[PDB]
Amino acid sequence: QSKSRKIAILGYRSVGKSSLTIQFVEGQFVDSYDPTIENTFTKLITVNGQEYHLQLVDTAGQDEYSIFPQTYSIDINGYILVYSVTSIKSFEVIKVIHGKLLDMVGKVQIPIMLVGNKKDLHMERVISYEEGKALAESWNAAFLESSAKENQTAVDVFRRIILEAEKLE
Ligand SMILES: Nc1nc2c(ncn2[C@@H]2O[C@H](COP(=O)(O)OP(=O)(O)O)[C@@H](O)[C@H]2O)c(=O)[nH]1
Ligand SMILES: [Mg+2]
Repeated sequence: QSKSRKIAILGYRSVGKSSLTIQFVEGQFVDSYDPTIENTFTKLITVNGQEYHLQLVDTAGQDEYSIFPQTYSIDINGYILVYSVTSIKSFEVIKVIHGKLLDMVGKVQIPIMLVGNKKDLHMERVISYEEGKALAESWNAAFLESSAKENQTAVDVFRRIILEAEKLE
C-alpha cells in the first residue's frame, strides 16, 4: 500500500541542490559535499496518511549549454527546479532549464516545483519573492522559497512536489 515516486532536482551550480536534498533526506545541513557527482538518495515519508518511497535524483546541475542526459527524463514523476535568491544568474538559468526540460519531455504537462533557495542570506538577496512567484505563475508551477539550513523549509519543498505530482495525476 506504499507509493514510489522519483523526483529529479535541477538547477544552476551552487544554488543548493545537494544541501536542500540532504537536509530533507538526513535532516542535517552538511558543510562540505562533492561539487559534481550526481547521486540518487532514497527517502521514506508519510504524507496525508499515505506512505511514499522516494528516489531523489540530485543532478550535477546544468546551464544554458547543458545537454540533458536521458536520466533527466526517464521515469521521473516530478521535478524541483531550484535557483538561489542571491544569484540573478541562477535565476536566468533556471528559466532556460525549464524551457529545455519542456523540450525534452514534450507536452507531458510534467509536475514542476520552482524553489528559491538560500532565503537566510538576507544581505545577499537579489531576487525578490515576487519575481520568483511571478515565474512560477508563468509556468503554472508550485513555488516556495527555502533554506538548506532550515529543515522545515526543505521538508515543505519535497512534500509540495509530491502534492503537485498527485494533482497533475
Ligand atoms: N547560507 C546558505 N548556504 C547554502 C544554502 N544551500 C546551499 N548553501 C551553500 O552553497 C554552497 C553550494 O551548495 P550545494 O548544495 O553544493 O549546491 P549544488 O551544486 O546546487 O548542489 C555550499 O557552500 C552550501 O553550504 C542555503 O540555503 N543557505
Ligand atoms: Mg551538488
